[PDB]
This record gives sequence, structure tokens and C-alpha cells, in this order.
Amino acid sequence: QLVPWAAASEFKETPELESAVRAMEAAANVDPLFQSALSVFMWLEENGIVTDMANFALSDPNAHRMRNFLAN
Amino acid sequence: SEFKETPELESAVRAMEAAANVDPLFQSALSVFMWLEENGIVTDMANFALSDPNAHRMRNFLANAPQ
Repeated sequence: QLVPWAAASEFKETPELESAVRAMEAAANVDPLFQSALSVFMWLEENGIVTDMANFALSDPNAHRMRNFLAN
Repeated sequence: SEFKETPELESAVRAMEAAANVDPLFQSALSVFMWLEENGIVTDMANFALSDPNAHRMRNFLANAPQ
């Protein structure tokens, strides 16, 4: 289901990537919170902000600044 | 809120960790993924993404975050 998305993504095309995306879809099927996180995960990659967000999270380890941004 | 502790979760975490060990970019994505859940902002970020589908507003926030 998500293998074509993985193959076209910026992630390095490895057998581990392909098992990961499959496994994530299966986790999302049985847990809607994991599905919400998967949706964000894909949105970060599609918009090219994976490393930008990872770098931000280092500066905001408790999500304090992000949580206030999202709340407003 | 927290991920439901299903067998699928444990399988997904281990798969993601194995993909992250091979590819630093996937490790960055995994770190963000875990950071969202640890801090309880998964649904908040998912709702924001629905309203900012091209990440334009998120890009501006990240660009203006303190150095």
C-alpha cells in the first residue's frame, strides 16, 4: 500500500525502509494515534521538512515552543 | 496520549529502528515521530498538517524559530 510512496521518497531505498512502511501501515490500522503520527510523518517528508523539524525538536525537547504555536 | 501497546506497534518500532540504523534521514524522521508522541502533540500536529497541506505556515514557523 505504502511501498510506492517509500520508493519515491527521499529516504534511502533499502529493504529496511520497505519493511518499515509496511509495518507502520499495519500499526496505523490497529491504532488511530499511530495513524495520525503516520500522516504527519508522510507530510513532513512530502514537504521536505524532516531534517528542519528534527533540528527544531533538538532545540525544543519538551515541545514547549511547538505546543504554543500549534495552540494559537 | 500514547501509542496503543499492540504487537503491531512493537513490530513497527523495531522496523523503524532498523530503517533508521541504515539511513540517517529516516533516523531524523523517527526522532521527530517519537518526539511528537513523547510530548503528546500527535493529534495537534496532525490537525495542523490538515490545515497546512504544503507546510507553508510550518516552514515560516521553523524559519523564525530562535537561533
